Amino acid sequence: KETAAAKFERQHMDSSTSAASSSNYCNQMMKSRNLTKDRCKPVNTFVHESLADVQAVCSQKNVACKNGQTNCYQSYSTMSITDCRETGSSKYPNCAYKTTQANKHIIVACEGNPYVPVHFDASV
Ligand SMILES: [Cl-]
Ligand SMILES: [Cl-]
Ligand SMILES: [Cl-]
Ligand SMILES: [Cl-]
Repeated sequence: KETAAAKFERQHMDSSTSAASSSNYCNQMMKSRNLTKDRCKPVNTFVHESLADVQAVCSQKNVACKNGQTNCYQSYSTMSITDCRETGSSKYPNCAYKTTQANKHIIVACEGNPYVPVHFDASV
């Protein structure tokens, strides 16, 4: 079974680019990160910063998670992100995603020793 930290890295880190290149970014990345295997994952955010900068968020601003838990942290700085969301023309297989690039603070839930991101809660 994939660890929670590893799952977060696979689903949410893309340090290899500064920003989404084009409208096809999400179709490509959703497929390659194995987020369209049996079902199209409806919504997924990728962060275009180093792994270290995203891990560092777990020692930044402690804020409530949407679900009321208190292990969420909000990045002090904005980060380059891409939100990927299925479009109306999407139907498994042949998932289809809209790509929206933005520069926003991220909010992640953190757990473990080391205390690292295990869920992407939101962007602001
Ligand atoms: Cl793994
Ligand atoms: Cl791990
Ligand atoms: Cl997400
Ligand atoms: Cl990097």
